[PDB]
Amino acid sequence: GEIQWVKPNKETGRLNINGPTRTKLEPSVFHDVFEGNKEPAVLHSKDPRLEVDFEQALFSKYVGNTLYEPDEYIKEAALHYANQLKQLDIDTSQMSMEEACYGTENLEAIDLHTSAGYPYSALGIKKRDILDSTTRDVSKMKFYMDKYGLDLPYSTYVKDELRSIDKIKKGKSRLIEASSLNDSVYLRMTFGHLYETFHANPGTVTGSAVGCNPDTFWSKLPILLPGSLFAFDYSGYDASLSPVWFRALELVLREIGYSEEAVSLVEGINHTHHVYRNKTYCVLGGMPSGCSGTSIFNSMINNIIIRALLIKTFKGIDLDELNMVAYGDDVLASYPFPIDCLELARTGKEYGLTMTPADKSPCFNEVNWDNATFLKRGFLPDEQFPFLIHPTMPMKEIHESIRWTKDARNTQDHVRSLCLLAWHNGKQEYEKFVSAIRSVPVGKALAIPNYENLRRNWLELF
RNA sequence: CAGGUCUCUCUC
RNA sequence: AGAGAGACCU
Ligand SMILES: [Mg+2]
Ligand SMILES: [Mg+2]
Ligand SMILES: [Zn+2]
Repeated sequence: GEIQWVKPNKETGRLNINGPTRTKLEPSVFHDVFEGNKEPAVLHSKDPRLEVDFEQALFSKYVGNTLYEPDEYIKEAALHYANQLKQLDIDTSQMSMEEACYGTENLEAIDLHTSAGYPYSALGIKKRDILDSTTRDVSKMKFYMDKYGLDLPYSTYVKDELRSIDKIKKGKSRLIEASSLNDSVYLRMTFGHLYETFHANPGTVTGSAVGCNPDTFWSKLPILLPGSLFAFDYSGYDASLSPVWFRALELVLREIGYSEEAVSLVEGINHTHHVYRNKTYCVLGGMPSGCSGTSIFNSMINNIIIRALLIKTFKGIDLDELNMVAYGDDVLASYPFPIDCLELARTGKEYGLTMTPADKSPCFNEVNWDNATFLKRGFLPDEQFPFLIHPTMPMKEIHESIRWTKDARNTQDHVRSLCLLAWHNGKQEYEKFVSAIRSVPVGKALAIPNYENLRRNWLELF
């Protein structure tokens, strides 16, 4: 992706979109009980922790575009992947505006406690001033679709979250692009069924992990991915995507049977317009991180990508022996023979992709189930039942979370949730964690899940 | 102060 | 069916 032009909102006739500059995050009662190196992201340019220019850091993920049109390696990949999806028989018919707004069995409803985005966000209109979960009225939507139409600008906001202090130093906070509700709807009307299939079938057929549950899915992955493991993260995946991939996406959608006017919407997220404060900018390429289908389209593009890279990098590759699951830019894959990921990253560079070890190690080492990760979690065979696999969120990640809060009101829920992550690291670590929670007044007040109840409840999922 | 997922908690 | 929250990915 690459920013094409930037114009004053005076010149574009775009309403200013301004967001909060102070974080909700406050140290918690547990801040000094546990060790941690994270602090809230830089939200304002006059942040004293800054060592570089904020806004230039913010937008530096737009590294540019390489390809615009697929090459032969990428065409082949797109058609291999689309053939794989054919067996899912996706309903390419348009989803009803009702089901699009209020969801189905395999698709959540539009998030009503979230901004309606441009222009509503500046017109003081919330999503609930238009949508209503009880009525399931759609008519108020239709009037509004007609009024403002589609292809409405994305509202750029900086993301409130804990980041490493290196990334605070360098001001590399995360950008998200608030989608206008109109676009959200129309995309869900076009692809809601595809969403449904993908959510219902995490695994190696969709090649997506969206809609998986790590407590049960982790035991299937060593079976889903047999052979030699390999894995990736990207630095700045979303913005690094050149339009080629979006073209390649189009081919996939055409092949599985989308109409041409359905497939047309892909250029509307390839080529986007964004308002950040008092300016308007154009982005060519780059996934609007924050549109409908973000995680799915990322995951779909990833599947195209891996294949394209394999067959451009290595002789004798047979993509039928490829197993990969992807969650956005997260990849866990396997092949009958060890894959040299340093060479795939080389090829990645030529497509404008910056690829890294999934651990953000400084080099690519052998990947096996004892060091593999996915969605931050590791893989730990249960000591009693070795065929059942624990998802292991690192204690130091859990430690980072617990040290802050956006609202101490939820301390109970927050701590309980972390506990449900932490017990997979086994009895010893969990009581070490619990003891530490207990060593502060507020911890002794909290309802903390018993280890053996957790384990028994995990066992009975099977 | 976005798009999604999973899970938990509280209700009716 | 409604209200919280935490975590994950962009
Ligand atoms: Mg990344
Ligand atoms: Mg990642
Ligand atoms: Zn443009």
